[PDB]
Amino acid sequence: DKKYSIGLDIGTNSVGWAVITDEYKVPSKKFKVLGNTDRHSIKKNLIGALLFDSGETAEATRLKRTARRRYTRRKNRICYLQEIFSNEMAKVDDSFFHRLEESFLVEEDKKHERHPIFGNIVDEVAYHEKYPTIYHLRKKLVDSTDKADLRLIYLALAHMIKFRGHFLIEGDLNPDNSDVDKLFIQLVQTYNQLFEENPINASGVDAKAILSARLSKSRRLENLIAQLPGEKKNGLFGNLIALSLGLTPNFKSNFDLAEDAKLQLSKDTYDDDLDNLLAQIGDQYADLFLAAKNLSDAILLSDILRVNTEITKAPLSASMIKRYDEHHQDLTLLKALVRQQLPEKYKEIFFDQSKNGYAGYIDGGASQEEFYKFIKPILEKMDGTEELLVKLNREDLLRKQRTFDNGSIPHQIHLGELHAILRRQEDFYPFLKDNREKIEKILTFRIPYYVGPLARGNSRFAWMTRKSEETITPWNFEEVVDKGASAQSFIERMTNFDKNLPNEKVLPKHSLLYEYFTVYNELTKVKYVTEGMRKPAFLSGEQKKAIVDLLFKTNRKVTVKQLKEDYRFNASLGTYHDLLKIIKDKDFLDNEENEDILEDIVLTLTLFEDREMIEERLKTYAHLFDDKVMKQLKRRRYTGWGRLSRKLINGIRTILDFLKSDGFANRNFMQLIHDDSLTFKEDIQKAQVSGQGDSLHEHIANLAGSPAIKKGILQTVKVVDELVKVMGRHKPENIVIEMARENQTTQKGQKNSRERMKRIEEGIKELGSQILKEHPVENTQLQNEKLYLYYLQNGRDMYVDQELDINRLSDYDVDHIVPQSFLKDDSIDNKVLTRSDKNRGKSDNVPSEEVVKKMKNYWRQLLNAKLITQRKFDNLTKAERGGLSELDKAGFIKRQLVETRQITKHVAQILDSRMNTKYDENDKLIREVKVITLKSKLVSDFRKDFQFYKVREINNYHHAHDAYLNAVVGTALIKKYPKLESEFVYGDYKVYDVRKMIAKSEQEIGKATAKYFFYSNIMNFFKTEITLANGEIRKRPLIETNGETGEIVWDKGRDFATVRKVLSMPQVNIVKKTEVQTGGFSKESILPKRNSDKLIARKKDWDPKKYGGFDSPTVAYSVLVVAKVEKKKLKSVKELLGITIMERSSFEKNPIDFLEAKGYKEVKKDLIIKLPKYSLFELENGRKRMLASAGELQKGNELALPSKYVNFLYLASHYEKLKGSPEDNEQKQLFVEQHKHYLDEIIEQISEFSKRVILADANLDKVLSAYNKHRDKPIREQAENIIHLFTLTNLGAPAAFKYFDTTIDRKRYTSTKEVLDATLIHQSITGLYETRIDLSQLG
RNA sequence: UAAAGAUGAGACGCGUUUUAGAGCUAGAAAUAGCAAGUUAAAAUAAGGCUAGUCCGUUAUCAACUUGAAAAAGUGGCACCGAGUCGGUGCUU
DNA sequence: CTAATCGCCAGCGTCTCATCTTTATGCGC
DNA sequence: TGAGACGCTGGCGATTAG
Repeated sequence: DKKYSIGLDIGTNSVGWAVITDEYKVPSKKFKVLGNTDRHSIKKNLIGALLFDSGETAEATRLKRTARRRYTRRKNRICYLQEIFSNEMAKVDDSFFHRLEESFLVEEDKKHERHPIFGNIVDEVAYHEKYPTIYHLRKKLVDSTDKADLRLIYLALAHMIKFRGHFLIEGDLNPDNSDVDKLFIQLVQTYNQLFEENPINASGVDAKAILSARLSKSRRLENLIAQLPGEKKNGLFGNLIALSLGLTPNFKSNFDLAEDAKLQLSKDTYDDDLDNLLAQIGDQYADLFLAAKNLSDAILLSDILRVNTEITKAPLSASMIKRYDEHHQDLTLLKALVRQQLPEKYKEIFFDQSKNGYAGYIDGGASQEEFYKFIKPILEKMDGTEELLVKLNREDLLRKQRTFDNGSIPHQIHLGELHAILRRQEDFYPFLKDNREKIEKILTFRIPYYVGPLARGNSRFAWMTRKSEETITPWNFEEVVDKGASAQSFIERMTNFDKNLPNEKVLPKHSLLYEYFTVYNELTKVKYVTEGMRKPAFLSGEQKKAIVDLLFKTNRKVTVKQLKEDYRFNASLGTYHDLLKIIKDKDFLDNEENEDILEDIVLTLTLFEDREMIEERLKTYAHLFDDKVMKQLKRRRYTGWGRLSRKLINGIRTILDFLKSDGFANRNFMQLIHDDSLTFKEDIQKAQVSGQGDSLHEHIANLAGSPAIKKGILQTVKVVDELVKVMGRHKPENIVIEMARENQTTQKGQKNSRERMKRIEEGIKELGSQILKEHPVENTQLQNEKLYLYYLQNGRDMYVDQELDINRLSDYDVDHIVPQSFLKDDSIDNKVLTRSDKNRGKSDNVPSEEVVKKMKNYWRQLLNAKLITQRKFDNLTKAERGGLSELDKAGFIKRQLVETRQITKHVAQILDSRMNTKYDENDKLIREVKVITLKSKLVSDFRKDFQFYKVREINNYHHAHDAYLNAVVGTALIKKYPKLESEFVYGDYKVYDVRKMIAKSEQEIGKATAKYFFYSNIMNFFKTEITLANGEIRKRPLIETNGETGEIVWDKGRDFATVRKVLSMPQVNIVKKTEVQTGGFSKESILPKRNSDKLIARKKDWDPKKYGGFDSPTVAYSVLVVAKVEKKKLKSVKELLGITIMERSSFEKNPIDFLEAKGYKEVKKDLIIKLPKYSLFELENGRKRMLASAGELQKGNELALPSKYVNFLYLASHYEKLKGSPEDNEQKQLFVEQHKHYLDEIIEQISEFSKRVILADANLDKVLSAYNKHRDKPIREQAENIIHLFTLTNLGAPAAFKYFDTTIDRKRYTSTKEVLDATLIHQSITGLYETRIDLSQLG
């Protein structure tokens, strides 16, 4: 029947759609309504939008999955410790583990004894008095040699096992080398022995061993090198200090005889690199590295261990005990001093928990920073507190043991303390002597990152492979899991497959077969520039074999370009040459039977990065190489993966045999790929063998983009399917697809807007301009375009020798420099600042030859001073090159038309594949539907030029309006110019020479295909008149027709009125997508105990009345329940009930038992209605409400403000922000000032809409009073506040807003009683099909 | 070459809740005046069967009619108009 | 004696390792 | 070798209103 087109607009939170005919009209249609509402037919229009919530990434779930694994592994460690200790623990105390486990319970629910450790009050308080902290006991067990009971040893060891510090340091640490000055003196003596010169450096010795300053990580290796003049940092000593300071050294160049000695003490490659390093140097430098390692350790552990090293072997214990003692001393001093000086503040400081005193610091939730900030003015006004204020500046004033900065402690200190415990307690306990290695391994064990979860196949994240079927335990880990296979699968399960055969794995990038392919199938026959002969293309089989074997093999370098003359520029062939450099044998690689061996070798070197894994993998390959060869090989690693598989080349027959002029000298790889005789048939069979029945969801999943847009793509597909079903099951003619611009860019640009001031300051400094003192560098002037241009121009005219400065804004012009082809560029790269003088004499270029010749020197100086960008300078100097040529115009056409984003073409391909599914006799695609992609700039310029302004704060109609404008612009563009389909329409089309078939010499005169473009603006045919750079106006015909046909594509008279009638249309289908809420069960905070019934138990038997718990659960969906409830008497009731996320499965198991357990009786099974979030209700007078929760409601109506008021608001708000000709600005200012009375009409409209649907009388009266009291203020700020005023009538959740100074809070609808007697609406994705149910008839 | 984003794995330090760490003196008490604060146990989504040193906050989801599910199917057109859509004519 | 309204509240910091895309863009020339 | 913090919207206790 009729033909139609569909326009779309994909966004993050909205999808707009529209259906237009051939003359840009939106059809209307009568639709059938189901249900029982006695309203059989409704009339709707084919325009609307869909609204939904954004998608979420899996990061927040992953960060909790890792935490759950960490917690259960820690519990397993504690269980292992209990299991080993239980045998000897049974005789000492049979219920000690039970008292430890049940310690959370309250006294009346506990069994055994309340006191966990000893079981009696006097022993418990004696232990607490003897050991205030656990570190007292830990240091006592480290130092004392006396026998102690097993309980204290168990608690100490359990503390070390549960808290063990970080694993960021490889190797072992000796804490006995804590003396920084002794290490520095030892290093100085070592260099005094090693160096030929007697001094260590030019600075001599000054004992400046205080290198523990705050931060200053590489500032030791720089600044102490500045306090050690001499070899500085590039010398041998500077590299050694940087090695001790942790920075990467350069012994290859600074030190002598070292080929490469890049080392790091923390890294596990240390001493493995140093063996090879010291192989090439003498024993003189060997003794220096031990001192360097000692100094590095001394610097490293001095952050934590602030105690003398000659005390004991528990320095962490010593530091914590001295902190505890300092805390006690300063607490006593503070108490005495406060009581002597300020007695009235003692109660507040030491008793009130709600302040930031000591009571709030300990019992309350205050931090040490809050406590310091609160107590600093008191100590400042307080006398005798100089040392206290000094220690406050060093933040060692009442520090606790469990502090946030304890994460810097490595596990070696805890291992040393545990080893001291074991070594001093073996003799008393034989079972403690017998399992020292097991305890140490329990502390030090760690699962490698390439092994993954240790599942048995029921996990969708695991890849670890078992060599045996038994329980994995930390003392038999090395003989159960296959480390090499697991480390291989760790890489392989995340690398992509081959495009040609999507069932085979790709090859390593540095693989020898791949290198042979790159030098064989390419760089041969026609691919070579000269092919080593007079003819650039020849077969030359044996000749090119000899060329590959001699010119490229054993000679591949930069010299291949010169060497190829006698017998490509990108062929490298480097892996084989590195293999020659390592092996120094030329038989394995020359023999072709060993190719699998070399491929396996490069595969292992690419797969594995750990040094231990490579040696274990190559241990089985040790029958043909020696120890030096293995040492050279294990230090070499590659990276990167190719794009082609293995059986693509060797399995398919081979292609490696047939390439390079053996079969054909015509780039045989691509021809053989496209040859369907023997190769492309198998590829087509493999590609068709994919089980892509659900290809929509699979292709969506494999997209490269955010889930927030991957949701919108799927919703767009479903919307198009529903529209095609609606419109008589007829396919559309054209589909226009537009991707909305990002919203995060506005805030990021606002944050980065101050960079213009920094750039202006840097340019003024580079140019040495003294005019910077007359202006400030504040961001206020940066937002002004005229001020920014005056700053960038350094007070001089950009097209004249006169001075402009900041004298007057009216004596300046902002004319662009490239309007000849009308690229429509408004950025500062195309802007320029000059006086009112035009300084031009032609339209083909804004700058003239005389102007260019005059200002070339100043332009060159500004370009050298980084004041003018390269593109701007080239455009300014393009006048001498002969103006805008055909290539420049073609580039302008391409830039205006062709989009570059990669996701738009994927969406277009998805919709094209879903639409066009017909093949011809020659298997050609029948492209009956054209999919068109457009840029946002065209539609935005259309709205700006033809006064179709938008305001996003009024209603949600602008999504549908954007979709409709997309449709009309795309259809008009495809109707007028059918010769440019290859640029902006998806499909297979022959390209055209834009420089020839889309260009004209002058005035676009002549025959067909030359009247396309003389001015490169695309949207020029819409305007009734156009103006050049000068003051000349060229008119246009009223009816725009095709050049090669009589078809009418645009009427200036009638078509604008139709678009205006569409944009003032009141009924637009806005649908909010209902979604069942999922996520967390409740809020994560654990609340203290109380008697309220809103608390949620944290376990099965933990009563919230006695233990606290969570509250605020999240409701998945609500259900309408009609039943009868006892009141001693049964009374019928109809009410809603909120099914939370935690009980959703229990409700769906058996709803009858669920409502019986909740107290409802005699419920009706068939009357249960599932009501998800954002369900819609009708009520009275069109007052719609959206169900936000089981006891909340949301606004659900839309305000249809007229387009005259929308235009007036947009003009009034941008009163000083509009960009255009100064003649046009005065007209708009007069238009705003001539219609001041519209504001009262807008307020009346808001009041009339609010009194019917909103019902917010108090807020409405406050709004009216605030509007009345601010009438004298000017129209600009008044309209800017009236835009804020629309938050009252917006759709969705209520929110607060401001009107000048007064703040209006939110009015919330906290009762769902009124919706029980309304009409529920179930609507489809487009909202065209509805099913209305009258709930008042239920019961 | 750098930056960003999306995935997956292994670890650390805190925090928050109950319990243990005997408070003293004066009254008939209500309450007042003193002393002490630094630590430890357990839990960290309730739980599940496939019983693993696994899994549990991502994606997907109007109504009705079939089907265990996957999945499939269900709604006339034209013309005047417009306050969230109405009216008229033809037809089934 | 129950229902409507006002004010408050929301678990958080760090390190190591691996894979893939996409968008600017520098060096050489 | 670094930007700086809000912002959101439903639940809950305490208070007022009819």
